[PDB]
Parts: sequence; structure tokens; C-alpha cells
Amino acid sequence: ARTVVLITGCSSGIGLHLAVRLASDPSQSFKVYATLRDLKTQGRLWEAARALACPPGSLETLQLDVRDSKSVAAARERVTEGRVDVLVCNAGLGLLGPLEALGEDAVASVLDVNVVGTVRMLQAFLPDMKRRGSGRVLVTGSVGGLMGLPFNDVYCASKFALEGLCESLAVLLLPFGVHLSLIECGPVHTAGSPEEVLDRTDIHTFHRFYQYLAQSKQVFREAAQNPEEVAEVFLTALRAPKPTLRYFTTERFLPLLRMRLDDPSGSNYVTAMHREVFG
Amino acid sequence: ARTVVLITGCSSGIGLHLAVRLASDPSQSFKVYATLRDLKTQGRLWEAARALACPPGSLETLQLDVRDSKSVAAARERVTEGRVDVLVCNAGLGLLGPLEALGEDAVASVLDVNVVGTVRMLQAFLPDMKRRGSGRVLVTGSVGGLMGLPFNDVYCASKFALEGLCESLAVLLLPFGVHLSLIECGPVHTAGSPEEVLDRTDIHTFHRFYQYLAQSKQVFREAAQNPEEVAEVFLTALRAPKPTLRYFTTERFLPLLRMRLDDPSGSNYVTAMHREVFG
Ligand SMILES: C[C@]12CC[C@@H]3c4ccc(O)cc4CC[C@H]3[C@@H]1CC[C@@H]2O
Ligand SMILES: C[C@]12CC[C@@H]3c4ccc(O)cc4CC[C@H]3[C@@H]1CC[C@@H]2O
Repeated sequence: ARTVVLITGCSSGIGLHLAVRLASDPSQSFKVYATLRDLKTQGRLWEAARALACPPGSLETLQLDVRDSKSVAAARERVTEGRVDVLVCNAGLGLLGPLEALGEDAVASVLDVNVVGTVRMLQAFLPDMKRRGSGRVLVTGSVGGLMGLPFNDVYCASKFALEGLCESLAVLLLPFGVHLSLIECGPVHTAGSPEEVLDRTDIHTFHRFYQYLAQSKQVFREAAQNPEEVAEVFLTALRAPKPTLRYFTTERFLPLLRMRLDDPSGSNYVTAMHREVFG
Repeated sequence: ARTVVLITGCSSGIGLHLAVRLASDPSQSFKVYATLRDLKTQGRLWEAARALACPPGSLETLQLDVRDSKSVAAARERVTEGRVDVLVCNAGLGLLGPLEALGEDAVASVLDVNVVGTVRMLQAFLPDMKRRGSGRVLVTGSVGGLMGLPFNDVYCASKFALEGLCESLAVLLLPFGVHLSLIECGPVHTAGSPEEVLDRTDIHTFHRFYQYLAQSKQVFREAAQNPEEVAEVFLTALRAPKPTLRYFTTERFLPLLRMRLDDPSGSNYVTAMHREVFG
């Protein structure tokens, strides 16, 4: 059909739910280009697709390695309909642990994909949307991209980066009638070694790691959302006459987010979050 | 003397002012390791140093390429006093223009240095400060790291990244008695081609570029601060019994920063800043 969509990172989590959520819309108004990094993972996508009976030729597989400029280029050209009416920037990675234990090569990887990779999609897909004078860009945000979480230093870094990349472009894009919004997600219902962590860290840091790993499992269980609810914000947003900049899947997180805003110097939030995690 | 300091990026701007501001303190309590990327730029540093008569052996030159792990390693070892009582993470780069015109290789460069490079310093210097149970980390922040500025997409991205890297580490570091604060700077009094920009962009984007280049020159002239005032926040902060997370060199920027906090969805700030720059 019509709305030509190109989603990134669809081999699990939200991206996958998303493609199928759209591919199979009752109105049959979306064509979908679910992009996988590693093609030999199209399995799940297709299974779930077959389960909802998405009409044939409404979902398509494309491989796309965001850490590489040519792939982004190639992917762009396979969009036969010749436009990408809605672009959903979703590839993202994560990283847990005491900074000192994280390997350089890992940190590099996390920003290349999360940050740089996002920009590369934007580069290739912005122009024609400026050209045509219309289109929609959707970026998967997170609560970690609005406030720092102990032991997630680099993921948060990488999640704030997109917050800044997307708020700047907002201002400029305004008059072009090209839209960009971020979907502020939280825990969604989606699934290092102590020898190695401990090896590379001071035991007191390690005691706190453990302590934190213990606190998030709790938080997950009670705050975590049904993937089908997270994906529904996406469509709520790609259907607003004039969408906002941020869409928040949950509101649970607004209170800590507010008291972070009242005291810019930070000692309030740093303190509340500190005990909120430890004691 | 005593407080062993290691500043990064001291060949101009704030870092340079900083080293000399400290090297030459009347109390003679700081030893300084001004780090240059490119050593054949030690000139200015030394000139200004000679001008304030910093006592000999209170300032030292070290070369340090933040995009490289060994250099950081080597630099660490030349700190003969065997400790880095205060670490001032200051190397940073910038980037102006419509995203679509920015070359990949440039974007990579901006995050490797600003973000990754910061982390690499932290990696090497965090541990022993955790070990000793004391020390101070100072990071040069910016107003662009708290709100997006049109045409500065990637710099802002890269400046929010450190905001998130530093707020996360804050929480964890709390009990170790190791301190970390960011110096939220703005315009400080420190000094692409239209063929090429225009080549790679739609003329309407270009008209807006120009328009913006025109608005910031104005803003600079009236908001810009004497470098000696910016550097004085640094020492105000490395002397607080228990410092806060953020130190703001100016307050001019708080009003826009506040109305950004009241409406999380963003349409308020995006809008105000939009006209604030264009019309
Ligand atoms: C950021 C997440 C939501 C917020 C979570 C939170 C929220 C509050 C809190 O006190 C602790 C944590 C720990 C784990 C966090 C999560 C890990 C990933 C998820 O997106
Ligand atoms: C972010 C800076 C301070 C805030 C400035 C500003 C602040 C307000 C505004 O309406 C426009 C601009 C444009 C240039 C900006 C500056 C460029 C670098 C400087 O640090």
C-alpha cells in the first residue's frame, strides 16, 4: 500500500513488534521495510508475521548495518516506491557495568550504532523529505536518555546524544513540515561475568553493581509494559496532525524527571536517585 | 607543589586560561600538567605562562591524543607525583552546519574526542581516585549540552552525551568521596565554505544557515564572557567542601532552560527557540 515505512532493528524487542503492528493494520495503509542487521535472524520476524496473517507484500526484509555507510545507501535504493514516508530510527544497543570494566571497543560500538548510525540514517533520508516538503521521523527514546542510571554510563550518554541530536533538528525542521518525535520508552517486556567484572573493578564498586542488579530486577517486574502498548504510542504519534517532540509511553517516571528539572545544579536528583537505587 | 592537576586540551580557549590560572596561584598549591594534542602548539601556553611569571616547575607539558588509548596510558605514567588529585576533562571539538552537509568522518571525530575520549581519561584516572577514596573530576560543560541549537546537531549530541555520562557516574561515585562536576559554559571570549555547504544542502536550509550565522554573531558580542571569569568557576568548584553537580558560569541562559523543563513534550521550547533564532 501507501505509507512507505522503513523500520530499523526489527529482529526482537520493539522494532519487531512495530513492523508487524503496522504491516498487519486492518486498513492496509502501510508497506513495511523491517531492517535486520544480520539477515540470518529474519526467523522471528516472519513467524510473528505469519501468525497475524499480514497480507503478502506488506512487509519486506532488508539487511542494514548502521555502522556502515554503503549498507545504508543500498537499503535506501531498494525502497522501490521511491519514498520513505515514515522513518523509524530504532537500532540501539546497551551496556551494563562499572565504567572501568567496560572495554574501549565496546564503548565505541555503542555510540557508533546508537548515535552515529542514527545520524547516517537521517543523512540519507532527510533530504528527500525536505525536498518533498513532508515526512515523519520516529526515534526510539528512553528514560535513560533523560536521567542518568548508575552503571549505565555509556548507554545513557548514547541516549542523551540522540535527545540533543533530535531536539536541535527539531528547531530547523519546523518550517519544512517534516516531523520528528522521540518515543520515550522505559522497561518493555523484552528479555558481564563476575569473574571478569570483579577482575576489572574495586570490590566496593562490585558490591554496588550487584546491589543495583538486584534493584532493577524488582523495578522491571512492576513497571514493565506489554510491548503492544509501547508500539501503540508509535502509531498514535505517526497519526497526530502535528505531533509533539516527546511521547511518553508511561508516566511512572515523571516525578523523578520533574525534581531533576527544579534543581539544575543536580544535587537533588543525584541524591534521590542514589538512595532510590542503594539505600 | 601539592594538588596534582592534569588538564586536557590546553592550547587555546579555556583549558589554556585554566592551566595558567592555576599554575600561577599566589598560594603555589598546584602543580599543573597542561596536555596538548599536538605538541608543536605549546607556544601560546608558554608565552602566557611566561607573562604571569608562573614559578618554574609548576606547569608541565605533556602530549595527549584523546582518540588513542596508549597516549592516555603514557600521559598517566609521566605524572611522577603518582596521583592526579584533580582531573579536568576539557578536550572538546565543535561542528556547525546542516546535518546533511556534515561528512561522516567528521561526525565520528566529534564523538570520539568529546565523548569517548572523556571516558578513556575517566577510565585511566577513576580507579586510583576510588582507591585513595578522594579526588576531583571537572568536566567542561556547555549550554549546548542542555538544549539543542539549530545547525549544531552533532556537537549538542556530543555535549548531552557527557551530561549523561557525568550524571550516571555521579550517583555511583557519591559514597567514594571522589567528586565530579560539570562547568556549564556558554559563549567565552575565544576566537564550511558556501560553495561546499550549498553544494550539499537544499537552498532553503542554506538560507536558514546564513540566517542563524547572522543571529549568533549578535548573541556572542553581548552574552560572551571574559575567559578569566569562566576559569574562576573551575577553582570555585575545586574548592567547595562538597560541590554540586552543575556550576553555571552565567545565568543568562536559565530562562530558556527553565521553560524547557516545564514542558517535557518539547513543543514549547522547540517553538520559542525556533523564533528566538529565525523569526
Ligand atoms: C532505564 C530503564 C527504566 C528505568 C529503570 C529504573 C528506574 C528507577 C530506578 O530507581 C531504578 C531503575 C533501574 C533500571 C532502569 C531501566 C533499565 C532499562 C530501562 O529502560
Ligand atoms: C552554545 C552557545 C551559547 C548559546 C548561543 C545561543 C543562545 C541563544 C540563542 O537564541 C542563540 C544562540 C546561538 C549560538 C549559541 C552558542 C554557540 C556556542 C556557545 O557555547
